[PDB]
Amino acid sequence: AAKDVKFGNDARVKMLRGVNVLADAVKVTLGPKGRNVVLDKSFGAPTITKDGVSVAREIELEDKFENMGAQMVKEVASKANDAAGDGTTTATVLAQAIITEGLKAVAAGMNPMDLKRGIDKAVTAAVEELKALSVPC
Amino acid sequence: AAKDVKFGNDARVKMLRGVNVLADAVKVTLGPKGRNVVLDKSFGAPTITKDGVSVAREIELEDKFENMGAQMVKEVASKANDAAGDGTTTATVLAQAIITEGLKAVAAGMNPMDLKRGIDKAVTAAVEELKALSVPCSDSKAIAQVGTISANSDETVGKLIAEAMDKVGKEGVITVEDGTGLQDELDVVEGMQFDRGYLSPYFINKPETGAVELESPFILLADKKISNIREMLPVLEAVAKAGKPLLIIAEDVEGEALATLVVNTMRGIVKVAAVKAPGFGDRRKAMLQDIATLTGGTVISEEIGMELEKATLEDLGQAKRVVINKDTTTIIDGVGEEAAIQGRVAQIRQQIEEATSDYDREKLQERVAKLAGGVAVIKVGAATEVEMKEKKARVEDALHATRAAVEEGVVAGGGVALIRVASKLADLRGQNEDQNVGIKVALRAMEAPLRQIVLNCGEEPSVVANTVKGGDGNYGYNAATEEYGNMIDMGILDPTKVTRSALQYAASVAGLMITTECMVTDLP
Amino acid sequence: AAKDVKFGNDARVKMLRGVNVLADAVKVTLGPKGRNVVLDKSFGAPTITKDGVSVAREIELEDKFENMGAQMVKEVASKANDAAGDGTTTATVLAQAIITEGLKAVAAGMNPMDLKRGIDKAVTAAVEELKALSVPCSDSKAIAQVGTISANSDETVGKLIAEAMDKVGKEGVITVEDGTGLQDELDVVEGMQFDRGYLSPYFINKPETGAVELESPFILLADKKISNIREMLPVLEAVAKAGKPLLIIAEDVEGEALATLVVNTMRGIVKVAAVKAPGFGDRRKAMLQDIATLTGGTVISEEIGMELEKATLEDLGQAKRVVINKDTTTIIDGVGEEAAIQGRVAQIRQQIEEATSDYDREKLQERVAKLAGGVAVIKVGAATEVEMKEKKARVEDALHATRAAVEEGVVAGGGVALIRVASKLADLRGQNEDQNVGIKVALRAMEAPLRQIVLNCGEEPSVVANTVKGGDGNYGYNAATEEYGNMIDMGILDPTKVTRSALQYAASVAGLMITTECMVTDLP
Amino acid sequence: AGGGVALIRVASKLADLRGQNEDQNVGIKVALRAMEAPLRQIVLNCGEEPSVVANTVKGGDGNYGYNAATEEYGNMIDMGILDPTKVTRSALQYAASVAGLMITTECMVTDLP
Ligand SMILES: Nc1ncnc2c1ncn2[C@@H]1O[C@H](COP(=O)(O)OP(=O)(O)O)[C@@H](O)[C@H]1O
Ligand SMILES: [Mg+2]
Repeated sequence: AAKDVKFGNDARVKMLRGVNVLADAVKVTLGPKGRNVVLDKSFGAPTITKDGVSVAREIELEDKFENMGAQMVKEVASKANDAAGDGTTTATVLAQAIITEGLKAVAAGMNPMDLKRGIDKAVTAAVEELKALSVPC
Repeated sequence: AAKDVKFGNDARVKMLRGVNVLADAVKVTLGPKGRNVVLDKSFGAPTITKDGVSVAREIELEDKFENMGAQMVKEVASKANDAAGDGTTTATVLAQAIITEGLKAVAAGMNPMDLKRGIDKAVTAAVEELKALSVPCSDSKAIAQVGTISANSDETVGKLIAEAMDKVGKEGVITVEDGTGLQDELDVVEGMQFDRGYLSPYFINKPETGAVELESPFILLADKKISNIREMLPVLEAVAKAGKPLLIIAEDVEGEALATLVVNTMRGIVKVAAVKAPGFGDRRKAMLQDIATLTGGTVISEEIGMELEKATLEDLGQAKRVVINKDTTTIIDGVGEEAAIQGRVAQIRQQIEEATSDYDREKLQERVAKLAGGVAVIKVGAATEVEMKEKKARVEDALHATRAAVEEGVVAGGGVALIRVASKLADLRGQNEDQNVGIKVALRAMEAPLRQIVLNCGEEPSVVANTVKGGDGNYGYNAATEEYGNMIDMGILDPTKVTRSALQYAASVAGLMITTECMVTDLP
Repeated sequence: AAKDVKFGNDARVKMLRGVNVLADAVKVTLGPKGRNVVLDKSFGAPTITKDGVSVAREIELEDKFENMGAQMVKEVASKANDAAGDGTTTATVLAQAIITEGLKAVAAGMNPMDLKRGIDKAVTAAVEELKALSVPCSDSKAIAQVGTISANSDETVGKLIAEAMDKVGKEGVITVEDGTGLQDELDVVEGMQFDRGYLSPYFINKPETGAVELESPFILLADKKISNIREMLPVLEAVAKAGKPLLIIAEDVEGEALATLVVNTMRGIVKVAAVKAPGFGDRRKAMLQDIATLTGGTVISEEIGMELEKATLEDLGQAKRVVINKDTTTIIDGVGEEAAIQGRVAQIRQQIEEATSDYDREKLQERVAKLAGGVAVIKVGAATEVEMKEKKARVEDALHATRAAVEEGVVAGGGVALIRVASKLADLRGQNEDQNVGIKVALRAMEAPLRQIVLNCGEEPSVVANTVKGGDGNYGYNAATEEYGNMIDMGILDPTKVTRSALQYAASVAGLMITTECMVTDLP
Repeated sequence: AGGGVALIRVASKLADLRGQNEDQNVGIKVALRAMEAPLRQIVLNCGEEPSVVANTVKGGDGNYGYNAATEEYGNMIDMGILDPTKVTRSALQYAASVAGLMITTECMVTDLP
């Protein structure tokens, strides 16, 4: 089908709104003072959960682009679940977080690709860090 | 009046589009090889021109808000020229430059307060650099130099200019009048000038100048605020049958008497105009008197029981000419007896004896200056009445630049000076990263003028720009000839003053917007 | 007034449609076999005509912008005729020609700055070529020659014209007046002329001429700027009961007194008109005097105290006729005593003794001329008043061309001259390829006129053009007879001057647009 | 040599190539001109003057080339910035093969909206 291409800032923005929607919808359920969300269902009665990934999956946006961004972040929340079935909400938060800042810096005029690397490394670093702190349960 | 109110972006975005139009419309006329714009005239054939000032003048958008954004720029860009004699355009160009980027930033998520800060610094810094790059202009050489150049090669021009200042001084008051014959004429005559603008634009008789030229009119020297028109009737009619214009000077003029004259003039019988008096309080006292002295006019002090209805021409002063602009009045050749004039001087001079203060001595001093200092005049000689008034124009131009040139020296004028200073402080950093960006924007914005010219000349901006960064000093590119070199030597420069002015003003407004969070206006 | 603003193409495109209309509408009437247009009249029957000038006149589009494009051309195409006596249409025709292609180019991606350049070159060059091809016109032979032709075969016409210049000279001042009887009449009478147009179109009383013919009115010779009406009252009333018209001459006239007379005449009691005085400053002094002398009028110098109110008919000058146009005043038969007149001459003559300057000697000389020279007049004789005034028309026409023919000679007039010159410099190249194209457009655009004529005649453009290229010199195709040959020998030519004018003017405006990047106007 | 230097390089080499008629010479010039595309798109993807670099790069010889990653010129090969000859060649051919035709369109047919 005929497409609709978007470049730079416009694209990004849309993409971000998309992320935010999803994100914001999964944040609410973080922590002991976390709240619930209701997923409608034509099936039977609506569902009430505090499971981040359960939520993510239900999110789909009308705006093709806002939707795309949502459909992407959605996967971290996802993979995180396949990995260890928990931390989902949490994971999401970080992305939302990372991306927000990231874009702002691209908007700042930085080469995104290095931004990527800076982050990647910063992470590889963070990991050992944890493995350090990890203490036997 | 119910208002329409916008915030944050909603607000800023409008302001941006608004500004852009103005700049996109006025910038295309920058270089010596600028393109032209067509300004539709209501009656008759449209107008083609490459004069940004004119273009700008006409710009007014339908979308209020967007229209504000524009007017905001126009205002300060005008102020620039107001206090430098040019740049009007340039300032605008830069204005955009900054605003564009910085405004993306804010909207990008960065902090506005810093962005502004980061810029101001960049400006602040660059301003200095300019001081450095600036090349003095003092000796009569440098004077006729710049003049003749700004006069467009014409040496005879830069000539008289240097001669002139060489008479009443650099701070001397010089004027211009059409030549009677083919020969130029420089003459010094009893006269004076001061900072006090007309009380109504509806007084301007010289539209393209926004000034008021009056032929040897009579001169009034009141002492009170003129609200009512009555008092005038006697004299107003005396000068009415006197078939001559008339100027006024007093505390002020309330519409009652004010508004009337404005109309009385704009398509009216006796056509005249007035302006507030110099000095305030005790100062104005003598201040006006001096004027009486010079014009040989009588001073109507209510502190004397003397009124206006009680006054005849015998009480009015006189001068062969006088012109007022937005905010400056200046007379030419007062009929007061040298005896008197020179005498008055003796009085004051003595008075300085007290010298009981460096302000009071300085003050009495200043007065002396005006009065005895005199006003130098010029008569642009020419074959044809066309070339005549035309040449007359180029003269007043140059004069400007020169005054400025003097004041702060001069620098590379192809937008060069800026490129330079920018490449200079290219490391300059700020605390908040939001300030660094602030600074970049600022700097990268100074490349705007040059880039634009190159562009207007159909040349490669990025390329020329680059190579100019390469060299140093006043080494630049002459768009007019497409040859690089010493812009100054090549006769391409800008009075240090203006370049700064322009840049500062643009900076001013830019942050001003970048810090604006609300906008109010009427409803469509 | 909030404006509407367009840029680049948006802008240019509008301008283009705008112009096309104008051109597509006026062009169809070019050839001797042109088609006709219908100009709807508000009251009554529409008007059919083949006169481009009239057509053009009526053109005004709704779409502002588009309309500008149109008015922009009309303006300069008019100026063309203004300074040549014809071409008005042709210019327009070329105008389009260029604008069309070059505008595609710019829009095609090519550089505008160059395109213009390339063109200007082409023009510049062709203009010379024209000088070459031009056939002198000097002896009274050539003179009557061209005259009788431009008078449409009528030899009698070309005759007088030669006679005329043969009297007061080529630069002599010649005028026309309806004949009193059946015979033509050429007479020389004390008279004068000078470049100075009326200060209000609302003075014209000869619409079809845009001129103002006055019958033996009185003449005012002031020396100041008349702003207030007052001063006139005395004299203005004298002439009111004097039952005669009145002309004015002085510095200028401000609406106060001006705007008043304009209405005072356009459907008003005393019907008169005025024009500034020749020369500026010192010059005007004697200048006006010379006139006074010739009209037996009194000069009112405020530098003498004498005011206007302080003046009677005894102070007015007089002449049997006098006509003014957009920018020129010319009097006929002034009542000044020969003794007086001739004497004044003596004065001037002597004065030329100083010979202290070739400009001052040249100057004095010029006055001598005006004054002692005289003004030749003609009276178109005729049987019917129709033929009468008709012939008269044809006469004034011829005279134009003739003056022009004299000044710059003449050339092939079927659009021929252009075809020629174009085929000539057919290699002519430019630096940027964008300049070559620039040049092509230019050249190919010169084929316009011819092709259009043929077209209008219902003939094959491409074909005729081709075969015209083949030949050389003034060899062309007579659309009117469909026979090729020596356009000049065939009595088909154009005063070298006009052809150039047309072509330059069209070029002018074309590039002007090709370099336009913005357009401003009011909102619908 | 990568960075689209190779092409820009061979372009200078055909600075004197001509054809049967003028149009054709333009045709040629057109193509050489286009061979600076790769290079300056790369540059432009670095927020830098495509035209400025290109120049400096054209001023050089052999494998003198701008290094976008390092933002400094030098020998593209010694820097290990290599383009398999074959691709570079296919890219140019396939590109031209269609481009060529495309610019000879005078009419186009398709269905209605
Ligand atoms: N009582 C508590 N006080 C503070 N933080 C807590 C407490 N209990 C749990 N947490 C933290 O909150 C996190 C988020 O829990 P949750 O909302 O289930 O998100 P996720 O689905 O990502 O685990 C836990 O991993 C832990 O770090
Ligand atoms: Mg959990």
